[PDB]
Amino acid sequence: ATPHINAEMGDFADVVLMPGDPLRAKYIAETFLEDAREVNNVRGMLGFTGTYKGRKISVMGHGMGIPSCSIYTKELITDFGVKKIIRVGSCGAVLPHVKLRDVVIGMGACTDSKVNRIRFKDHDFAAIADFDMVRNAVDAAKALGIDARVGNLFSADLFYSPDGEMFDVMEKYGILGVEMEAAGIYGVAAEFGAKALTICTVSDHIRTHEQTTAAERQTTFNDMIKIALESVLLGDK
Amino acid sequence: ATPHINAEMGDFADVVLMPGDPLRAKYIAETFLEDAREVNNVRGMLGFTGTYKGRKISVMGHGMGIPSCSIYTKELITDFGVKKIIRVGSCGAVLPHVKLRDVVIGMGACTDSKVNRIRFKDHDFAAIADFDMVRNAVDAAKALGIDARVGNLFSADLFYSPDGEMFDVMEKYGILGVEMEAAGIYGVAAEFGAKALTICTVSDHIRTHEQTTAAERQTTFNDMIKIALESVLLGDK
Amino acid sequence: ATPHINAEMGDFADVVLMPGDPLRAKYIAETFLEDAREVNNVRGMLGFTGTYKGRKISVMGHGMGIPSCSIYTKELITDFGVKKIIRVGSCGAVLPHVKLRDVVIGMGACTDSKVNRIRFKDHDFAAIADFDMVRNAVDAAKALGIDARVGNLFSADLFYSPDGEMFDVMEKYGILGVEMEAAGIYGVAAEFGAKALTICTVSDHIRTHEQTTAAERQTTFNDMIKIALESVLLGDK
Amino acid sequence: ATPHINAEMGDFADVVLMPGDPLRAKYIAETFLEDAREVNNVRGMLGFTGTYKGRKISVMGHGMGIPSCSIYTKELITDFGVKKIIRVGSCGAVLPHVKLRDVVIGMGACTDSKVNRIRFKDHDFAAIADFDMVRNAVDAAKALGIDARVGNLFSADLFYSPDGEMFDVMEKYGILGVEMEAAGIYGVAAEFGAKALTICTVSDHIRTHEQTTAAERQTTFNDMIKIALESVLLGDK
Amino acid sequence: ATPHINAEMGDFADVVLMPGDPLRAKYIAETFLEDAREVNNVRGMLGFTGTYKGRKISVMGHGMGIPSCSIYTKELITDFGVKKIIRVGSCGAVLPHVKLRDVVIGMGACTDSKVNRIRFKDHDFAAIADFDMVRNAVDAAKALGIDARVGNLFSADLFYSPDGEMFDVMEKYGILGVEMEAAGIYGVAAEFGAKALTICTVSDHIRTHEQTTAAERQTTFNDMIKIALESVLLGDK
Amino acid sequence: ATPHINAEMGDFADVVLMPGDPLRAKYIAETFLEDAREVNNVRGMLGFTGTYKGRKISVMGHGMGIPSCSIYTKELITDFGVKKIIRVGSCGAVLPHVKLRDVVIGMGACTDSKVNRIRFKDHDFAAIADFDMVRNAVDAAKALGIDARVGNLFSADLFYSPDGEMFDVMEKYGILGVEMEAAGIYGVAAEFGAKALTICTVSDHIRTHEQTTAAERQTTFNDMIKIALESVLLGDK
Ligand SMILES: Nc1ncnc2c1ncn2[C@@H]1O[C@H](CO)[C@@H](O)[C@@H]1O
Ligand SMILES: Nc1ncnc2c1ncn2[C@@H]1O[C@H](CO)[C@@H](O)[C@@H]1O
Ligand SMILES: Nc1ncnc2c1ncn2[C@@H]1O[C@H](CO)[C@@H](O)[C@@H]1O
Ligand SMILES: Nc1ncnc2c1ncn2[C@@H]1O[C@H](CO)[C@@H](O)[C@@H]1O
Ligand SMILES: Nc1ncnc2c1ncn2[C@@H]1O[C@H](CO)[C@@H](O)[C@@H]1O
Ligand SMILES: Nc1ncnc2c1ncn2[C@@H]1O[C@H](CO)[C@@H](O)[C@@H]1O
Repeated sequence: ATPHINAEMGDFADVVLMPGDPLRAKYIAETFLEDAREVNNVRGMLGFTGTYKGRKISVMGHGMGIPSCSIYTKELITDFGVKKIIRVGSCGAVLPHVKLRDVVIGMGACTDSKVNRIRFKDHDFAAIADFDMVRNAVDAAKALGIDARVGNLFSADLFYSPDGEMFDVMEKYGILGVEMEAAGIYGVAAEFGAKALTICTVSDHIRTHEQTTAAERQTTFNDMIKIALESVLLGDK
Repeated sequence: ATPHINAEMGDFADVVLMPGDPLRAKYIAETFLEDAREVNNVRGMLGFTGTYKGRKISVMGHGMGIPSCSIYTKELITDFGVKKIIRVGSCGAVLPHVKLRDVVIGMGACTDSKVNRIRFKDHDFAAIADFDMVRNAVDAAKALGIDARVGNLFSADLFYSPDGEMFDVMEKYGILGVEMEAAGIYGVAAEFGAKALTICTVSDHIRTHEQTTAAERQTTFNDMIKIALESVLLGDK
Repeated sequence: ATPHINAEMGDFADVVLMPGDPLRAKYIAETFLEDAREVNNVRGMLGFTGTYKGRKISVMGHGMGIPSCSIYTKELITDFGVKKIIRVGSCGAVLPHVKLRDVVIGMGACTDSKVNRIRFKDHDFAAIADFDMVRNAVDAAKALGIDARVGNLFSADLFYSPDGEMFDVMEKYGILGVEMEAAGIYGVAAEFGAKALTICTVSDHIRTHEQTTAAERQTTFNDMIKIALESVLLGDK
Repeated sequence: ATPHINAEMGDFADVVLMPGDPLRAKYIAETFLEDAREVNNVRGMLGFTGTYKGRKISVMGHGMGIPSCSIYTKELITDFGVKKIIRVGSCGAVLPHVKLRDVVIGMGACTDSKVNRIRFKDHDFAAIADFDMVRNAVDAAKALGIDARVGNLFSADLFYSPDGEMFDVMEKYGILGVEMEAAGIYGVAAEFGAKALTICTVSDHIRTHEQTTAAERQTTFNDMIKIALESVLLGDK
Repeated sequence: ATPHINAEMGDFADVVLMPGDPLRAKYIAETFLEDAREVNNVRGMLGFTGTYKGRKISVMGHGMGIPSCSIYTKELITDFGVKKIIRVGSCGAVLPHVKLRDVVIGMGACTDSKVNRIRFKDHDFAAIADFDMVRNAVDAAKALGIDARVGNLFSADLFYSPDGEMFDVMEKYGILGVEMEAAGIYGVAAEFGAKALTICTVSDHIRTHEQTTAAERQTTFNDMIKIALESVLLGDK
Repeated sequence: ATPHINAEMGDFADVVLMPGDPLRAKYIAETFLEDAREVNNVRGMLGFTGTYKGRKISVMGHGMGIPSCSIYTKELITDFGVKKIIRVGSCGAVLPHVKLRDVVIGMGACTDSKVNRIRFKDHDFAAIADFDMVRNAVDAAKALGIDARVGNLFSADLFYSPDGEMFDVMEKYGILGVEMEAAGIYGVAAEFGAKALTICTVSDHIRTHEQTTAAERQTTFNDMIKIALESVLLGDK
């Protein structure tokens, strides 16, 4: 057991899907995993392990922010033998042509956090995902007939930022989605020797202030999960 | 309701106690509040409202990290009329003369996060607590026969730091305890015109190592909460 | 015996009052101290030691700016056994409700200087005063029927700043007064393990030029010194 | 004609391969392009246009360093209709398992340059290549039976760096190759709206101080060019 | 008429000599100037104006540190029509070949202060002297049969720095002397369009403590003042 | 031979003139040197050696940008015995009173590059030229009846800057011309113990726009070279 996870080596699969919301992790287990059993509940951060088409798989929430997901991903990698981490969350769009419920794959992640500068002697560390995992997700999406843009995400420390002008800068440089974890998870993956990928579905528009509605939320969220789970199967082949 | 809190104005008291763990919020409401009702459960971040010696009081978790607690504290202050936030948590010690089960009060909070620089034109913003709240807590602690240390806390972004040299630095400049939120909460308090205070009990000595949990540890955690609750009453007069 | 102070261990009391203007040191010694004797003249920075109601106290100017006061406070602390430093000066206000002649106490001090970043591995060090000293000052003021605000000060490196926009920022974050030393003194105190406090009287409003009589100004200054001196006696009990 | 390129719209193909050495560009034209004609010689930065299997293609050197390649890539994109840029250069390895003449594909590029911070309001911009171009190069390499690692490169401003310790940091974070342009080219691509990719062949080892030798240089360099040219054909399909 | 100088336009010459120690201003006026008259006494920073071989010249101390001298130089330039400022002080050496009592002329000044970054949008501003003033000083020294080195000075914010390693760096880059004002004065001169120069005599070797007689020290000081004064006359021709 | 220069000790004079364009190096050798032989052609960066009025002199291009010229100048200094480097190039003007065809001498060079901060512990290193070389050039220019301006240059990393606001800044602080190398060369000179100087002719006014090239422009370029060559002879005596 680690400081934030009460479990033993073997309780988690070698691949773990992670939404920020622990309640969403429970939903994923009940909706997609077979023989799903709870493996963690410390601080209410629910974690589950089961199978998807005979493949052992785990799912656990990671909380909001780089500092929170950094704790959980690190402990999984160093004390539970987890080799691949797939964040499955929501994000805000800054580009006019990016629509609600769109699916985005972060090959890279920009950030205003200082964590990677602390790791990289104050220089620029390009926080990137594992290439094979990115390609697996693209193919899986293709097979499901679901569209998906591949590019840069922006991991923000402040959901309520006092610098609205920065959104113009994000847009100018082609940021596909604004979330709060990618850059940190990618930094941990590199520091502790594992592989990671972040997939998001546009839950709202930063400008239009339009947000998730109706039952489009479930279908779309379920599509993201399908892509993630299926992408792992391609990875195993 | 707000993006992360599904409740309405009036559901929260004008003073909120905030542990990092949602389950601790439930433990506090159950142990110290009378007629307590759950007022939020979004993302499992349980919030409650009840009364302490006739005084209307609320308690809700804030998750781990500056980005997390910044979201909740901001929503409380701007949408639920909250005027005071009192974080009640745990910290690691750096100073040798600081023993286990000591109660620490953060008059100020250092940090390796970039949020306050983003707010303050890249200069040094001294993240501090509200003076009257610090005095109220010091006075409540004395009335309970408990001696509290008042000084600087260090709010870290990485629980698992790559550095290590930074701890010699914290010790050299007198940091009393290391946690992950005070600096963020104090920044939010200043930005939106509210009042905040952070109180912590030493859970372990990053020096002599070994934490604390048992009868004596649990007794000290309860003293911290009584100090927080009693300080509110002093403030009311 | 020291590069900027020609005196020996024992010539200074363990408590020193420090105005910015050297001329004020002699005024304080003649007006408030008994049996005063000169203890320093190097570079014209006159120092005196005497007693106030029986308590041994010293007074000496520190010069304008962080670099200057950093030199004097360090030498006093490391070579003359000084335990407490109380800076007594003037400041400019940016908040509308802060009036001319108001007495301000800096529990913390923000700054655009780099000295603390150089000390704290380029992270954010919260430059704070000693809490007991702050409370002693507040109570001494109350006993003298004087109103005193406690909060953040801003220590500027440039009296004539090219960045006019920074004052709006200071106002937005509740800065009480603008001066040029606090954050530097607090940094030295933390570095060499001593205690410090900065008390200031509002000499001007950086937006609405006001007017004061020469007599009103001497009265306010004498009030600040009385607060400082009486606060020391409170700290002794 | 632009300040550094004497040519007119239409003289360059929509895709341009770029080695740092202009003499190498001439070699590529003579060895791989048909009906190759010189289109630029200003400052000796040779540029050529011809066909590869009926596909119109250009090749021009870009000089050494981010400031130099930034000039040329920008002018090609804004005044010559160039849509894809493929840098084909050499790099130094820092990882023990990365061998001489190995082929590396930079999906991302870290850097110690300040150019991207100047563009991204002093935050972290993840300098990444175009995903489709990366995948095209991987497939092309596969078809040719040539191996190729996909990952992060490090664009250095100083070939002769006074900070040797940084190489330990690069190695720790999995940097595949050390060159001097990738991060800048990726920044320009994003700023002016085009697509780019950097491919390198390990010409030496930073540690072992071993470098290119025998005729392995030509064969290996010719393999890189084959991958680049063929990857474009896949892109057109 | 100015916040730190109680005088009117015309009271100061268009050329001002400035020592750090206020006491030196009166010494220079009595020892080198004719028909001197006092023109300032605020805060004990005594100012004088007289003539040297017919030329009108003023002398006044500037206090220790960049913040202090920045205030005085700015006011003199913007409100008293001062065209040239010559700082005359002491410094510590880090280079072995730089001997005690050596006369050093700072053509440029490095610094660990943030004032120039605040002025120059966080980029590197090369704080330099006026070239003619530098050459005038060199020639005046030669005519007086005195040896003078011209190069870089380092303006420190902290006389007592916690970073001992920085002196090795200064030595490696050829720093001639360490003081605490040059870069600040040069910054002010550039900001308000005036000319400046800093001349210093080596008072100590920050590595090999030496010894000097009180008489040798007065001789060197008088030599520096003669160089400064004669350099002004050369500049007039 | 070195990594970028295929020559042997003795092939270069102890003084090298360096234009940015390789073709200009050929133009200079052909126009001003007698018995000139080509000594390098690696990457097309032509270098030559010959004599001027009996004095052994070399001239070689350095490419565009700090990273480029840093490579060549370092190799020359450490492997070919070069003791002086004189950059002879073009710059854009910012100050209105600075006209076309003016000869500018960079006593110092500001920059937006990070190379000197990397060398100088992240502090401000004042990149300056060698005093005697500046004086030699000023004296040679006078003997030729040419009036040269001596001051600060600004070495930019981006020829096509995203900012734009920075030019108002350069103008405000008196920058004489904008180029892309001086700061890098001065940093290399300090790091390896050599001497350097940069001379430029204004090719255009970033203000009034419109460059200069024709008889009068070419005459001024030749004057700069004569100034450089004649300054070497003065230095020899
Ligand atoms: N505009 C926005 N800015 C930052 N994060 C945003 C967001 N919209 C959705 N998110 C996603 O949900 C969480 C917080 O609501 C975050 O963890 C996650 O990024
Ligand atoms: N050494 C340490 N570093 C960082 N956070 C520490 C800590 N010791 C306790 N904490 C406290 O508990 C949470 C994470 O365990 C954090 O929310 C909170 O700060
Ligand atoms: N508006 C203002 N800005 C900065 N400093 C101010 C000030 N008003 C008074 N001061 C006080 O006097 C000194 C410098 O004038 C400083 O030491 C001290 O803060
Ligand atoms: N160790 C090293 N550090 C930096 N750049 C290196 C290199 N080895 C090869 N290069 C490649 O060739 C050019 C300079 O020789 C550079 O343009 C390119 O990066
Ligand atoms: N080693 C040293 N470091 C810093 N400043 C030094 C010094 N030796 C003399 N000084 C001179 O006296 C003042 C402060 O002592 C400074 O104004 C001035 O530079
Ligand atoms: N406005 C400007 N910005 C940057 N560099 C400038 C320039 N005007 C001329 N240059 C000079 O010519 C080269 C690039 O054209 C550069 O090497 C050299 O600096």
